[PDB]
Formats: sequence, structure tokens, C-alpha cells
Amino acid sequence: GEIQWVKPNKETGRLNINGPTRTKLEPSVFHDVFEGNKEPAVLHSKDPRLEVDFEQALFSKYVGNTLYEPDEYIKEAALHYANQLKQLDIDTSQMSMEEACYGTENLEAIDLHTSAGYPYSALGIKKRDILDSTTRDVSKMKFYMDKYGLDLPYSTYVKDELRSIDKIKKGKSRLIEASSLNDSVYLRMTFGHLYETFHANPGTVTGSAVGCNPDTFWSKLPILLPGSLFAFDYSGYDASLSPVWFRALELVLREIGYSEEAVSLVEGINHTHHVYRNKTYCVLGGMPSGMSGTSIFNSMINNIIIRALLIKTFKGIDLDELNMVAYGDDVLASYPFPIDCLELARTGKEYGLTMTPADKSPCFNEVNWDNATFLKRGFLPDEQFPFLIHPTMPMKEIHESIRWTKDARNTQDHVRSLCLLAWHNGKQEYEKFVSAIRSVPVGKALAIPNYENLRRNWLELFH
RNA sequence: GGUCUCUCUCGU
RNA sequence: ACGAGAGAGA
Ligand SMILES: Nc1ccn([C@@H]2O[C@H](COP(=O)(O)OP(=O)(O)OP(=O)(O)O)[C@@H](O)[C@H]2O)c(=O)n1
Ligand SMILES: [Mg+2]
Ligand SMILES: [Mg+2]
Ligand SMILES: [Zn+2]
Repeated sequence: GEIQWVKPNKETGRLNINGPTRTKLEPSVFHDVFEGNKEPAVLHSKDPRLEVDFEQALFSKYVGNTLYEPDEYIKEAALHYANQLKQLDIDTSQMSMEEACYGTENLEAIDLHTSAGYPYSALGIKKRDILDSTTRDVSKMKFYMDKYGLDLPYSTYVKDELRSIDKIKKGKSRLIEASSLNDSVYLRMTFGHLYETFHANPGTVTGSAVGCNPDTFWSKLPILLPGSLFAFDYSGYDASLSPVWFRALELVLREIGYSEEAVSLVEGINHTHHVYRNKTYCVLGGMPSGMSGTSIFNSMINNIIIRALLIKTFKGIDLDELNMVAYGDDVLASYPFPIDCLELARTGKEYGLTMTPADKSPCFNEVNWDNATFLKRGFLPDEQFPFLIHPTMPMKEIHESIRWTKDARNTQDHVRSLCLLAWHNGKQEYEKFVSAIRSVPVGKALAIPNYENLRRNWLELFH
């Protein structure tokens, strides 16, 4: 992904889009009970913690583009993946605006506690002014779309969140693209049934884990990924996608049976326009993370990428013995023989991809179930029932969340949520966690889940 | 101050 | 089941 041009809003006639500059993350009453090295991300250009030009760091993720048209390996990869999806029988028909706005049993409705994007953001109008859950009316929406049309520019914000201090110093905060409600509901109408199918079949057939529950999915992963494992993260995944991969995505969508009208929207994703403060800018390539179906499309492109790198990098690869699941750019995959991920990365850099170990560490090493991670969680077999697998969130990542808050009114909700992650690390680590919470006044006022009840509730999930 | 998924909590 | 809120993950 590379920025093509940057004109002021005056020259493009776009309305300015004003974004918050102050973090909502105050330190919590547990801020000094637990060690930790994450701080709220840099959001103002004058953040004293900066050591690099701010706006230059945010946009440094647009590495640039390499390929524009698919080669032989990427075509073969795309078709292999697409024939895999055929067995799901995606209904490619247009979804109706009622279900697209208000949801179905396998696709939650448009979030009305969040913005409506350009231009509504600047016009003061909110999503709840167009859609009501109770009537499930679409007339108010059908009207507005007719009036502003589609291909509406994305609104660029910086994300308020705890980040590494390396990334605070180097100004590498995350950019999100606020979709226009019009673009969002049109994508849902075009691809609603594919979203539905993906959410309802996490696993190695979608090659996706969107919709999975780690508490139960982890026990299946060793069965869905037999053989020797490998695993990746990508550095700057969304911006690092050259337009070739969107062409390759069109190949997949055609081959599962979408109309020439439907695949035409892919170019609207490969080629996007964004407002940030008082400027407009055009991005070619790169996924606009914040669009409808971000996770699902990131995951599908990843299935294409991995396949394409294997058959290009190694002779004698057989893509039918490959199992993988992707959640966005997180990969966990397996193959009957060991795969030298160092070579897949060399290939990726040729396509403009920066592949890294899952942990984002400096060297690749062998990956097996005892050191694997997916969605930050490890794999730890139960002591009594070794075929059940605990998703283990590391205690350090739990300690970092508990040290901050966006509203102390929710302290108990927060700690409870964290306890439900923590106890998979076992009774000793868990009770060390709970004793720490109890070592401060507010902690002794909180209801904390009892370990055995958590373990009993977990074991009941398999009945 | 986006798209999603998952889990929890509070309400007839 | 339906509404309200939270946390985590991508
Ligand atoms: N809050 C987030 C985080 C992730 N993503 C999507 O998931 C992708 C990968 O997630 P992640 O690895 O966390 O971010 P990266 O872009 O790869 O940056 P990094 O180098 O830090 O891994 C992103 O590119 C983005 O498209 C998202 O939409 N919203
Ligand atoms: Mg990444
Ligand atoms: Mg990732
Ligand atoms: Zn353009």
C-alpha cells in the first residue's frame, strides 16, 4: 500500500474530520500492584514522550507496492483456496437491507454505539437517527444512501490503546479508517451471506477462526492441524498488501460464484480515499482496516498468501496436505513435513510482506504445541484430561490490562473479565493473581470468580 | 474515536 | 429471548 496523493480538504471539497487528542486511559488502583511497561498510545503530535516526527511515523506503514497483477503462483493459490470454499455453498445472492442493518442469527447488526463516518460524523448525525432496533425500518437508510451514494471516503483516527513503549517512543500508533455507514451497509448486503458462513464455520475449511471461542476451539486445533506446525505474524499487515492480493481476492470471489457486479466492489477497497484532519489522501493497495468485513477479508487474503508462498518457495509442495486457520494476519498452520519459515519470509518480502514469528521475536524457531501461540494464547493440556486444551493468556498480558482503566465505574466488570482469562494458567498462578488484587482496598470489595467454579464451568462446555 | 469475533455483567 | 454495559483478541 502506498499513498498516491494528498490534497487539502479545500481543494477536494471534503468536510474536515476532527479527532480526539486526549487518552481516556487513566492509571487504575492496580497500577503499582503489578509490573508493566505499556502506556496509552501517542495521539497528539506534541506528546512529550515522542522521539520522532509524529505524522511521519503513523504513515510510515505504507511500505509501497510491488505486484499489481497476479503471477502464476498467486493464481494457483487463489483457485486452490476457492475450490476449498465451494464445499460450504456460499449463498452469493444480495442480502436484504433489513437483515444487513439489523442482523440475523449469524451476523450481528450494525453497531449503533459507534460513529456513522463521513459525512455524518461532520454533520452531527448519528447512527441511531437513521436505524431503530424496534421498528427495523430501512426507509430512513434507503433514503440517505440514495442521497450520498457509495464510495464514501474513510475517516482516519488514531486508536486510544495501551501500546509497547518502543511504539510510544517511535510514534507507531495504530490508524483506523472509519467506514461510512453507507459503504458498510452496502458491503453487508453484497457479502452478508459469506460473513454468515464464515462466522458459523471457524476452522480449516474457511481457513478462518473468526467466530471461534478459544475455550472450546483450542481442543480441536491439534486435530485440525496435524503434523508439524508453523506460524506467522505480519508486520504492518493491512498497509503491506499490494494491489495484487486484491486482484487475487477477485479470483476467489468469482470462482465461488459472485456476480460481476459484486466483485466490482473489490476495486473500491484496493483504491480508497481518506480524510485525516484537514487533508484528503488516496491510498492504492492496502486494506482499509475499519471497513465492513475487515477480519473476514484479511483472513481470506492470508489463505491466498500462505498457499502462494509455499508453492513458489518449495518444490513438491502439495497444497492439499496444508491445514491452516487465519484470524486476520495471525496464522497457525500445519504440514506433514517441517517448513522453513525463514524461506517463506524471503519470498514474502519479494511481494512486499514483512513476515515475523508469532511472538514477533527476531529469529524463527521450531513451533510445536508446547510453544505455539494463536490470538496471544498458548496451548496447555489439562492435567486430568489431557485431550482438553487450555487457552493460556500469559499473566504479563493480563497484568498490563489491569493497570489501566477508561472508567473506574467498571472496575469489577474489568477484573472479572480478566479472571476468566487468567485461571487457564492454573490454580497456583490464578490464586497469586487474586491475592494481588486483594492486596489493595478496592480489591477486597470486589466479587472474584472462584477457581473451582471456573474449572467446573469449563469442563461442562464439553457435554 | 472504525470493522468484527468471543466471553462476562445488569435489566421485562 | 430481548435491551443496557464491560473486557479481551484481530
Ligand atoms: N484493533 C485492530 C487491530 C487489528 N486489526 C486488523 O488486523 C491486522 C493485523 O493485526 P495486528 O498484527 O495486531 O497489527 P499489524 O497491522 O500487523 O501491526 P503490527 O506490526 O504491530 O503487528 C491489522 O493490519 C488490521 O487490519 C484491526 O482491524 N483492528
Ligand atoms: Mg501483524
Ligand atoms: Mg496479528
Ligand atoms: Zn484515488
